[PDB]
Amino acid sequence: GPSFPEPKVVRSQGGLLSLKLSATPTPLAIAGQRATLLTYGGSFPGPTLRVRPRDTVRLTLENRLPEPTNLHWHGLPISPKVDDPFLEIPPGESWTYEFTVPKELAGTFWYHPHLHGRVAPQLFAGLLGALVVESSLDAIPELREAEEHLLVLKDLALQGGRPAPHTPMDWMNGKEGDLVLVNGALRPTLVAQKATLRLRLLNASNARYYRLALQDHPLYLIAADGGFLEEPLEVSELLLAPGERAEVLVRLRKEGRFLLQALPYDRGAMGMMDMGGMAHAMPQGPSRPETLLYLIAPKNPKPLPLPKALSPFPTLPAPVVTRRLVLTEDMMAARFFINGQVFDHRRVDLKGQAQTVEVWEVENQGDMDHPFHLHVHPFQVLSVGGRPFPYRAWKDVVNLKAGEVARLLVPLREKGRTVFHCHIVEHEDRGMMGVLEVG
Amino acid sequence: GPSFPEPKVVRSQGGLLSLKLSATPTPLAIAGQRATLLTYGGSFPGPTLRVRPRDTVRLTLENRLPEPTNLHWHGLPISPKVDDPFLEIPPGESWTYEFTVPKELAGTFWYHPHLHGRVAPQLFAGLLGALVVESSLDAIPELREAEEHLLVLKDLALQGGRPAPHTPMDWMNGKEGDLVLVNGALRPTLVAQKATLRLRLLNASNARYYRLALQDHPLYLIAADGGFLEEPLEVSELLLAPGERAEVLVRLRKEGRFLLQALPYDRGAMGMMDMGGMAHAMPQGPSRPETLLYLIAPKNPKPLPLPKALSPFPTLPAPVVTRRLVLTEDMMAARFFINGQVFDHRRVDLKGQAQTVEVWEVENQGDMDHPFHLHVHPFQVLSVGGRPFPYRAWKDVVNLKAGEVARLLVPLREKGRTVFHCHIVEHEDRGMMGVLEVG
Ligand SMILES: [Cu+2]
Ligand SMILES: [Cu+2]
Ligand SMILES: [Cu+2]
Ligand SMILES: [Cu+2]
Ligand SMILES: [Cu+2]
Ligand SMILES: [Cu+2]
Ligand SMILES: [O-]
Ligand SMILES: [O-]
Repeated sequence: GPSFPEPKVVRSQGGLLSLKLSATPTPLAIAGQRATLLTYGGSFPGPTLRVRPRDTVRLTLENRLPEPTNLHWHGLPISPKVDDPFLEIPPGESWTYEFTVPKELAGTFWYHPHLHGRVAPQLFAGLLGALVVESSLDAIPELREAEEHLLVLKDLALQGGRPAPHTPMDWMNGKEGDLVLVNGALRPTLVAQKATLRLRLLNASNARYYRLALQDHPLYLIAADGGFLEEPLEVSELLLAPGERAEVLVRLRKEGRFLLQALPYDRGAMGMMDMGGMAHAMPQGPSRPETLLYLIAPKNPKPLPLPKALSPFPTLPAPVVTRRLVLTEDMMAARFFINGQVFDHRRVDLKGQAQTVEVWEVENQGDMDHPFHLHVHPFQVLSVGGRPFPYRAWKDVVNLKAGEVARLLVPLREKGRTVFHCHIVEHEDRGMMGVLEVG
Repeated sequence: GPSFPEPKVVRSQGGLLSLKLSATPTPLAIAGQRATLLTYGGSFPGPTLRVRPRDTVRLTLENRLPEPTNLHWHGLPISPKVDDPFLEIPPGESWTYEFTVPKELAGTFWYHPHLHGRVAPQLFAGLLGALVVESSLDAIPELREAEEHLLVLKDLALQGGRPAPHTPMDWMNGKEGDLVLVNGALRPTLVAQKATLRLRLLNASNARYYRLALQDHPLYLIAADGGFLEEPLEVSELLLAPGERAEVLVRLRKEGRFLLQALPYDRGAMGMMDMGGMAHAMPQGPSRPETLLYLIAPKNPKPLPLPKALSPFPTLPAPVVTRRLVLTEDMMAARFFINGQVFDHRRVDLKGQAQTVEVWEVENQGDMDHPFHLHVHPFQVLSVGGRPFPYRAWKDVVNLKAGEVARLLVPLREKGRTVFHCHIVEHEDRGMMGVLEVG
């Protein structure tokens, strides 16, 4: 096949993407070994769904797992009566998700399980896939002529030909695996045919962070989780926390082989040590560096000029309320809290008004990084750690290091009950989630 | 007695004001006639209570009326568990109100009934009195040396030696009376002994407005409902809506007699006419001019200089929420609404957080003036009708003409359930009231 493996794409046809996917234990070849994973559509990752604004999506999910499951349409500003985080599809049963893709939308999104208490093992086992919303912006020459690829960043650990089970330490830290894969492949080679690459990036890992850097090259950020920036932003590196997406342009500068690496990053994961009276928690420190893929540039690369503009960011109405949400930890209990409470599906934590704008101040009072995710209502990150964000774009996950406060501008869109939670999914399963009702 | 009648004063003693008042039908002489009014302490108005910050008030109210009653400590930022708008004292029963006067407080306040559905007739019949909080500011020479008087502005109508009953039109408009009185007196004469007067003004009428003007003189506003301004403000006239208070300095310019008048003012009261197929509502138009009192200046008046400063207004924290409250009317039904609803003592309308600041936008979509009152939590009026307020001071009633929006900065103080309502008390009785819970 193609030197660079990417998930098979399923495209809408005549404005309709109608598809049946099964969630199923699936024997497959992975990183040179045979393993049984849990997959959508018989593959890992699941198929990439490619749609345009105003398309209808009709996705029937058949549950062939021995436990209940559901789907979260991560990042899609649709109704929480469709993207329903409380729905359970029992084993053997099916459910059809039907929605219209919003008109003002573009970027890389994804789908995965969201059944409280069971997300971490289901996602770790291989249940996830991408969804791309194509834009009229993709037709401008500076993007149209680029070579485009999707990179699904997901790690895995295998034991006895199956996903490794969660340990107690895994529930505390979030589980990371030794197999650090791209599109389910181990350090694939991307032999570029064009000098400009457009890469859609997705961190679909449970807990692993990717401090991305391409040898000898900057990256040009053109989209965040939920939409384009207003103009390209040059960066030396790009951190992708669990659940985040980004799109970058790469402008290959000369012939040769360039490594795309996940550089060392300390997210505050913890170990245990005993030093003669100890038996106490100790930092794991930074991750070991990982090579994600080998990028081979073509001969005499002459990259395209960058687009001078992308999409203007909407002018939002003045906000009508300010919220404060404080994240804390009980590491040894592996319990995680928002404003001193654990999730309760029956309890409403915030009540807001549709079509108003709110300011959310999310403060991390723990020692671990926590990537904070809000369903249904994409937000504009104003600042984090007291540093203004260097661009305007829609996001739906924001990483907070220990001590940091993020200030978000949150326009409330669809009415209904939905959730916000840490996207280290073990933390969500262990209580770090709350309920927002919009009316 | 003294040419100028004022209510008898009861002062705290050794930091305690302990007093038993009875609410009772009382035969008395009023405006040259005998009448039976409902009074506190056997007088109309009731006694003026004079206290200082940190004083303890222990007021036992004995109800000798044939119906239930209670007290509202209008303007006092104390606990709604003391100033309890839901409490009922049955006929024959007593209740003791006990509270400490807040440290940062000064001005003219008042007490009157607040039993929903019965306020208008009880207040109209004579149940009200003033409460003055003395300040260390009263010791500055420019105030200490002034001649001070309280003016309780209250009108009345008599029928068969008793307060005139409410008609249906009265419930729609709010009841006004033909006897326009000051301290229960008909056009008293104030023979000034000093060239500078300090006048504490209280509008204790059900619905009548007083567009105040002193012939040939400006007034110098030094306090609003709930506290001093930052510096004196010269005005040509001063409108006092029902429930409002103000304190002014008068600087008598030459010898002679000067009328203090209530100038014509159109608050949007309505009548009914039939012109050959009519039978429809028609504006009453402006009130007829009234003389309130005769002010006689002394010989060769040489007024004191004005104080250069009064009290600095507190710097408030940034607000955390913006509220919108819309007032509407059904005149022919005499029903009055806030955000489309009538009062329900069981329903909580707004929930706020103690020690935060809110912005309240109150919009009058009716045709009548409505004076909006909030219990427990004094506010800073930022603007009304899109015009910035010309001073900073604590208020607790704000008048809105037809169409006007008032923008208020509302620091939430004591926790508990309290109310906000129109202070045309007929309108409150007929539904124009809502519930705020602070936690
Ligand atoms: Cu997600
Ligand atoms: Cu977390
Ligand atoms: Cu979620
Ligand atoms: Cu009042
Ligand atoms: Cu009113
Ligand atoms: Cu009241
Ligand atoms: O999620
Ligand atoms: O009141």
